[PDB]
Amino acid sequence: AAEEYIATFKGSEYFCYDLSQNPIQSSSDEITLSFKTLQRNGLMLHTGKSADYVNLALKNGAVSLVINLGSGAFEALVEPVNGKFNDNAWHDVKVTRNLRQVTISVDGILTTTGYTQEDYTMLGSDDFFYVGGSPSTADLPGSPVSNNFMGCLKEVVYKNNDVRLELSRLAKQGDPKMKIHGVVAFKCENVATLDPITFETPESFISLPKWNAKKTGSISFDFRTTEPNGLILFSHGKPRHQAKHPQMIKVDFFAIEMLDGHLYLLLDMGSGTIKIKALQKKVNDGEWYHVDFQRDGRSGTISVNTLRTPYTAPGESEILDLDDELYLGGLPENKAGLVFPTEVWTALLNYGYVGCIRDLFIDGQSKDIRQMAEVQSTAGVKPSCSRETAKPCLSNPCKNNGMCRDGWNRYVCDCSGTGYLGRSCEREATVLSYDGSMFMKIQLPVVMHTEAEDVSLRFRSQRAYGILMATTSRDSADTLRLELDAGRVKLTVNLDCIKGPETLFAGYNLNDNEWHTVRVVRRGKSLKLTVDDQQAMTGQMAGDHTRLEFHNIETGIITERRYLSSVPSNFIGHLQSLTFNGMAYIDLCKNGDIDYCELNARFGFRNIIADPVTFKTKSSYVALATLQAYTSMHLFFQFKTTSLDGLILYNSGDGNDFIVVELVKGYLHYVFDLGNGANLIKGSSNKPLNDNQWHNVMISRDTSNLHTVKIDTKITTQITAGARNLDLKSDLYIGGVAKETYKSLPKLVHAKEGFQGCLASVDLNGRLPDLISDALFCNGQIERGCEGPSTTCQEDSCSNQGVCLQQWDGFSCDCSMTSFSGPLCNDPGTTYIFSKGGGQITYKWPPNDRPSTRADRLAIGFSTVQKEAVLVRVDSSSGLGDYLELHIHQGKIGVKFNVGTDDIAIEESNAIINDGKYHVVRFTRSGGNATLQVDSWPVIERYPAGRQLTIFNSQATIIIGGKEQGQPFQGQLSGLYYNGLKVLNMAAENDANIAIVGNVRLLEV
Ligand SMILES: *[C@@H]1O[C@H](CO)[C@@H](O[C@@H]2O[C@H](CO)[C@@H](O[C@@H]3O[C@H](CO)[C@@H](O)[C@H](O)[C@@H]3O)[C@H](O)[C@H]2NC(C)=O)[C@H](O)[C@H]1NC(C)=O
Ligand SMILES: *[C@@H]1O[C@H](CO)[C@@H](O)[C@H](O)[C@H]1O
Repeated sequence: AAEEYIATFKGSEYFCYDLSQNPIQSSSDEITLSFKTLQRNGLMLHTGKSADYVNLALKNGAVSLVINLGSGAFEALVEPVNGKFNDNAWHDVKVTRNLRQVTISVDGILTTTGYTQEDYTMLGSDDFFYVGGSPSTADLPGSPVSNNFMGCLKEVVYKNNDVRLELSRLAKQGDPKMKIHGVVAFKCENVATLDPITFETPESFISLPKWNAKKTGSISFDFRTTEPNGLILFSHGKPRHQAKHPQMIKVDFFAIEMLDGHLYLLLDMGSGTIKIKALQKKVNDGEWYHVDFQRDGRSGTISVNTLRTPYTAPGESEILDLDDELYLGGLPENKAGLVFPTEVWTALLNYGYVGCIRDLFIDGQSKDIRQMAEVQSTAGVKPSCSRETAKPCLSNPCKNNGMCRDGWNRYVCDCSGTGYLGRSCEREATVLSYDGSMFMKIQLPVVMHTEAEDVSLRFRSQRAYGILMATTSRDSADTLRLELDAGRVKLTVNLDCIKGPETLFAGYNLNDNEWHTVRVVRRGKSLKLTVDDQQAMTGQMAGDHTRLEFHNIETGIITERRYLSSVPSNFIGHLQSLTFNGMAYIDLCKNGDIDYCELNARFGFRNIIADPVTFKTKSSYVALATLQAYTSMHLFFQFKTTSLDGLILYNSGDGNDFIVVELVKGYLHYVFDLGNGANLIKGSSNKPLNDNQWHNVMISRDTSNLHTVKIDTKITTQITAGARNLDLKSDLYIGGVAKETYKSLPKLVHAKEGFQGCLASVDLNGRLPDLISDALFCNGQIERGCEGPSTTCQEDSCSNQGVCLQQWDGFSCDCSMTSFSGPLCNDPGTTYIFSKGGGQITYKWPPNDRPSTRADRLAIGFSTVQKEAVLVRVDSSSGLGDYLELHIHQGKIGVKFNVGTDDIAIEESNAIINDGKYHVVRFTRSGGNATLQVDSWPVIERYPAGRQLTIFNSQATIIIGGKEQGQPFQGQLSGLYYNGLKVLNMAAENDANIAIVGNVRLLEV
């Protein structure tokens, strides 16, 4: 009721006066108020729908006036001249309008004047008068800010010649026409400033509370960074099924990210996405930028520093139905139920934001974001903004040549191309060996789909061909491959149809067996490829589709290739620091940080020798299919030999065309004619090479006709005449040729006898031939490996009556029935000591795994002084009766069993075994029949007469020790085998289904 009429606004409160009874009708009016505030942005007052309205606000520290009397708006802007309006002092505004002529005045001095357009002269408002705030702004015309006020307002008046509306007073005192949303004190209270926060690490985020606006709403905030990439705000909907070419999880979402400098609003309301670049200029200069995003249904505006951009979502979709958390500064990892959509490139590239943020408003209301950061207890956030003293890279904090780069308050290091990893490149990175028959496949947990990727890795090979990395999909031909092709690195992106694959090449002579570093960056249609620190190669894919489906990431071999009928060759070499969208897969695999890893490659560097093969005679050779000619040639192989003369390779063509590799007086000769005549390049070594060590040999002829012979570490290069390289004709001979052929080989070839020794790692212009299997013909004997012939079975190969079996790589010993473990059944096998008092081990088959067999077999080792004891006992289920039992009775071993007819017993009467020394017993059953053997006595075998049941139904438990049967065993037992189960071992490995009970201890040796 009192002298002067003041009110305090805090961003959630506003007045709202109903003009509908008494419309404003003004051909001349006057507006007056004093404000007090610290905020760059806030709505003081507004009135009007339609094209008739007055809107007065503080907009980036200045006073912003828009009037429109119906035929065009007037727009004024008063700036402070020596100070700031948001200095938390009072400031007087006065608007005076006389027909079309507007005049505004801050503090009596600061003033401008102007006119509204065409010839309309009256303001007409039958709706609401809003003071201090609004329900929103995207529905309130000519409104530059969306933010509610945060300060004090007094003596707010609107008058004209007729009515006088003292809106400030009416508020305090109350009026049927007046309404106040929220709780407001009617003096001037101080409005707390909203402290800024910094996002120090990418991964630091915050959960903001749910954005409620379905149709219409806003967000405003300020940011500051030199970081070119970072996801700022993101929220999404709830899975609505069916992207009708790949089968993804579709969802409603919106996002604000930074990519490569520029800032983007993304939005998708049901009918597809729209990516809108929110300002043409890069905005990572480290200056505070204000963003105001408001929307009214399917359209809306985004603004950066008073510069607006209209946007429309495609479709007929008016509602953006967000549901759960609203994210700020980055996203949470391994959070169940979160979908990273493909269009938000940052999300899936793991580019969290780093940099300052402040003054967050949602739907007009201000939000204390420092406050949330203390309640959530979020790591990686600090409560300030400090554009720091000195770039951090000065300290040179990045070890082993890692490229430093200055970010917002942190050094950032790129340690690809250094063999290390980790923030500052201190953790040395795992290496992987492949011998052409090895792979390493990362089957991801869930089907990815990406529009952008970073993919980097290091390689090293003597081969000029082979797959480095490739993404594969169980459902299509889609891939992103790097491979070596003719000494070059070849990126290939291919996306299934429904005009073909897009390729990009980089670098040369890279099969030098020094490391190289490949770097791929894709961003939709844009491809970019850099080898080592050469010049980046770019390419722009044609074709409108850009989305890549992939279930797994492969190296070494491309295993997943249903739809391809042909594939790059397997890899021979070493990889390091494979990194895919932030993920260091090799390193994560070795350390066991991920389940979904599958490989038969090996960790750590090793001089590779790929599929060695022995040519036992000189006259031993094999014929392969013709060398594929044609443009350029890259031959590689290695060899071991005691002999100083022999022909290793031969293939001829039309006329005098041929190519040959031979060993002559221990030195390696390359010899050929490609239409100019016969030529000879000698391989460079000092010593003869028949030194029984392994040597590397690489012959090549590029399309510039430059021939290279390498031997171990030393190149020799030479030029040759420019003759169109031509098809070869004959079979390709390796290790020799036919006997009569030596009499008429090209003069200038020396050899009169074939190669004898080993050959390994044969690469024939991209082809890794199995020399034995892929052979078209063989002569003499060619055998696998380079270690002499493999061991074969003899009488005394295995021990303790173990069965010697022949395998491809030598013999083995089946120890099952022998009681002993180890390669030769000479090692002891797992033993349990049964001590005084009695005890018992018990296996219980899970209820639905109970085996019913037709033929059984069981073997055990033991020692005891007892005359009466039960040892092993297999019982069937309750109410079934079928069983099997091994026992000592009157000092002699015995076995008793039953499958559903009468009981059946075999005994060994001869061998006394209650003698304290080690014995072994073997039993077998087929139906009624059985056999029983002890140590090396002759087998006892029984056959009961007449009809006999034959299945041992529903085996339920296995009991060792006899205790239950009231005849406990004292002594030792080892090496129990029953129907494939090495039970005592399973006991010793704490098997889930074994309960040990009583005085039984394991003997650990
Ligand atoms: C338990 O052992 C008895 C006797 O060892 C098994 O019966 C016998 O099985 C053999 C081979 O299956 C029979 O040999 C015969 O040889 C001729 C000539 O090639 C062939 O044409 C016949 O058809 C037959 O296979 C033999 O007749 C048979 N003797 C009998 C039934 O008295 C019995 O199968 C074994 N039980 C189990 C469950 O393994
Ligand atoms: C280089 O600069 C950074 C400060 O961000 C510091 O962490 C290091 O100690 C210095 O090597």
